[PDB]
Amino acid sequence: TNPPPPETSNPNKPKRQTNQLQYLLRVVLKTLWKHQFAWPFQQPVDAVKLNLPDYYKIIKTPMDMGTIKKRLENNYYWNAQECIQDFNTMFTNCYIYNKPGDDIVLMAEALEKLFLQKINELPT
Ligand SMILES: Cc1nnc2n1-c1ccc(-c3ccc(N)nc3)cc1N(c1ccc(Cl)cc1)C[C@H]2C
Repeated sequence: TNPPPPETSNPNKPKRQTNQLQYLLRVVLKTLWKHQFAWPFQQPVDAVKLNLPDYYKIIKTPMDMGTIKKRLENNYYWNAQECIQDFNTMFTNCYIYNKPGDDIVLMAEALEKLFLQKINELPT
């Protein structure tokens, strides 16, 4: 089956607004969300719907842009590096589950390239 999604809000966690977290939501996430190849990555992988029974046998740290949006907008992250780590986890999952040169791998690679260009611009 599917696991519950990752945790996305917790009112016991301390909250802060930073320039870098603001950029990651308002600029980074937005540009990725509207990319041609964003659609597979906008919500948790639904392994039941897609008939991928081994997806969560292989991928033990799930992540998707939907979850990352929820974490940014709920002030779940304290450090910008947490969010960057989550985007990395998302791309890496796709590379782990799939194989070099698969269509979805090319799409993730191109998304990652745009994420890297956008992070280059992260404000201080
Ligand atoms: C992300 C990711 N990492 N691996 C996968 N995915 C993936 C997630 C969601 C979908 C998907 C597929 C159909 C649909 N209606 N909504 C979402 C397809 C995927 N996959 C996918 C998406 C696009 C293309 Cl062209 C091929 C495979 C394959 C699947 C194993």
